[PDB]
Amino acid sequence: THFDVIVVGAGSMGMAAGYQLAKQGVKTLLVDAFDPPHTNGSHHGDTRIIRHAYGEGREYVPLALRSQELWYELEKETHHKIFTKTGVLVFGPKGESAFVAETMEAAKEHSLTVDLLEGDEINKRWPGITVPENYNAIFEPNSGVLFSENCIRAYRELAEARGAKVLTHTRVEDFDISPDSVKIETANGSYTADKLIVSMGAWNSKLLSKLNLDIPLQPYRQVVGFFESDESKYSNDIDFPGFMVEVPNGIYYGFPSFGGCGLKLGYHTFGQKIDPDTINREFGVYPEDESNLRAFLEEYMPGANGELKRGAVCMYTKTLDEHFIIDLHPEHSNVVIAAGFSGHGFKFSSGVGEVLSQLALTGKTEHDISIFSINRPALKE
Ligand SMILES: *Cc1cc2c(cc1C)nc1c(=O)[nH]c(=O)nc-1n2C[C@H](O)[C@H](O)[C@H](O)COP(=O)(O)OP(=O)(O)OC[C@H]1O[C@@H](n2cnc3c(N)ncnc32)[C@H](O)[C@@H]1O
Ligand SMILES: O=C(O)[C@@H]1CSCN1
Ligand SMILES: O=C(O)[C@@H]1CSCN1
Ligand SMILES: [Cl-]
Repeated sequence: THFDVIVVGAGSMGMAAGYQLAKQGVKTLLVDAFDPPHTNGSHHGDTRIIRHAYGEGREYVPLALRSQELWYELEKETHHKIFTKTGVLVFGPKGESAFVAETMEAAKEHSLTVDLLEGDEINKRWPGITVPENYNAIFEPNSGVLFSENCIRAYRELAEARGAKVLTHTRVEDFDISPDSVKIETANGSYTADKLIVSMGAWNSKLLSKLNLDIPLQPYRQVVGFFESDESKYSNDIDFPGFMVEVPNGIYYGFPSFGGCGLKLGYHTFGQKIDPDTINREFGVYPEDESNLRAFLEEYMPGANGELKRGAVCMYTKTLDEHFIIDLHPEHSNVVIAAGFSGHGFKFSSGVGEVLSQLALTGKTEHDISIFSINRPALKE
């Protein structure tokens, strides 16, 4: 079969693209090194935050809101759980967080529904949080938590029912791009199509050279821990929120306990530089894994600092400016690139799937994706 479209990397972005293409009757092949969802890429550890008011930049808000609507649509189409509306709390020291400030500006610019709180008002509203009196906060009630492995599994099952094919456990090794066709090479055979979408996550850093691209991309080792917590404070059932917060030593994020799983925490602004083929995927092999998490919990969420119940090891892929790459290949209009999601892409994957399908089919998108241009100056050293 010569396909209409081949997607290389059927993860967060690729599987969403495959769903969008299959739903329009486009003959699609997706090829993945593993069998998504899996624990070797960037999409595991159960849960992902979706925010609308966006501290990385107000220009992301439209894509977040579209993505949110697409997640509700997915919820209605599958039996897997997709989204729970935890709300998202953002806080930091007053006057000392650009992230908090931009979150607040984004909410104002897009007339988002948020609550503003400070100091003891935070600790009063959410028993279990203990911030200093000089902290301030913005709480977004209508954002929340995605079950990311379920998202990918649902998109996969829906796409496959519509005739998409998923070739699993198959690494793409090389590419051959012509003006009117694309070709991939694998140990399980070679495949051709009219259009290519490249969405290989951390492996984009190693394999985009085979498309003659030289773009700084650094994979990072990013751990999360689940901790035994006071369920009377930290459970989703008592409205404990998702959160993403700035403190003097960086940004931390986390999740309420769901069904007694424990509060989940990660440290966002620090991780080890790694190669995705040699990363150590065991939690706790570095002392920082657990210690950086307990340093936050004992200070700010002291009843969520019990026994470590579970750990996970996942990867970010950062650009120099920490903005995504979503664009056509500059020399090949039949090749679409999705890369560099810099630790904050999952929430957009529904919307990005739609963009990637538009770019593959038409060479354009209705979305404004200027900030993710592959030709922008700030990508380069
Ligand atoms: C690691 C992580 C990320 C993260 C997060 C916490 C952690 C610990 N918290 C987030 C959050 O709360 N909210 C959010 O919006 N994002 C958050 N992130 C980031 C997010 O998870 C990532 O930005 C996103 O998952 C990136 O998706 P992408 O589609 O780029 O990556 P992937 O899901 O890993 O999929 C890539 C696939 O490609 C396959 N692959 C790799 N090499 C090949 C070859 N050669 N051939 C074929 N397939 C290939 C991989 O197997 C994978 O399935
Ligand atoms: O380490 C980093 O964040 C950057 C991302 S691309 C090259 N180095
Ligand atoms: O993108 C987000 O919302 C989360 C919080 S920092 C890690 N990812
Ligand atoms: Cl990432």
